[PDB]
Amino acid sequence: MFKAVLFDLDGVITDTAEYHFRAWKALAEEIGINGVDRQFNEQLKGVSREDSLQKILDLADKKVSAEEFKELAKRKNDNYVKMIQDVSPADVYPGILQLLKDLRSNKIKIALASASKNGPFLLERMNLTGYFDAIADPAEVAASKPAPDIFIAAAHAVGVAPSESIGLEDSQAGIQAIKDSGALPIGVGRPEDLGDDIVIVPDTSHYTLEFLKEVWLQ
Ligand SMILES: O=P(O)(O)OC[C@H]1O[C@@H](O)[C@H](O)[C@@H](O)[C@@H]1O
Ligand SMILES: [Mg+2]
Repeated sequence: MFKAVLFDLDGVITDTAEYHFRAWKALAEEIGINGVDRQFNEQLKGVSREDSLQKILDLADKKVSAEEFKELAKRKNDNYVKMIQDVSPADVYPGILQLLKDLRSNKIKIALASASKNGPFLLERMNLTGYFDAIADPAEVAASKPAPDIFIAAAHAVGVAPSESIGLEDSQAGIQAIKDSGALPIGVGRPEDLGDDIVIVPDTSHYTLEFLKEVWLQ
């Protein structure tokens, strides 16, 4: 049986992928780049703060100074941090709280594999911190999503091999990161965004321990 579940946060635990999108789109438009629509944003989900900004600059073949780059990433983060202040337990996605409880009752480890430096603050906003056996610090890994390092680190922090773990993700980058870690991915979202080659569920209510077992058994 699997021995750990490795959680993405944004778009899996709560709807903060929407806030990252809105914030990045606002930033892009401030600098005259209009191409960050929902379709483009599928390329940004799961991607680090700096890599996200660089993808937006590349979309436009735009070059900025190092000083401006740093200011822009900070500007987006300051806006995003203001957006999430009122996140509460009521914003936890359906199924997720019960899943955490069920996992703990069945002695399955719980680790956060989020790229977001805002992850710990968000788990505290949602009263979820006490469910987690570990939070992998995204500043400690040498390579960010789609590299597998953060999933590998999450699994290590809880003493479980990646091959005996399930990863939950809403993003193309993150699904690839789970694949290359050796964990089993279960995606949440549209198959047209996330692919036809892994198990995908349409919403997080589908993330029950019963289903994770159903999937693990094959
Ligand atoms: O800027 P932060 O909070 O460190 O987040 C890094 C990222 O964290 C990921 O969880 C999000 O999917 C991305 O959209 C994002 O850019
Ligand atoms: Mg995500």
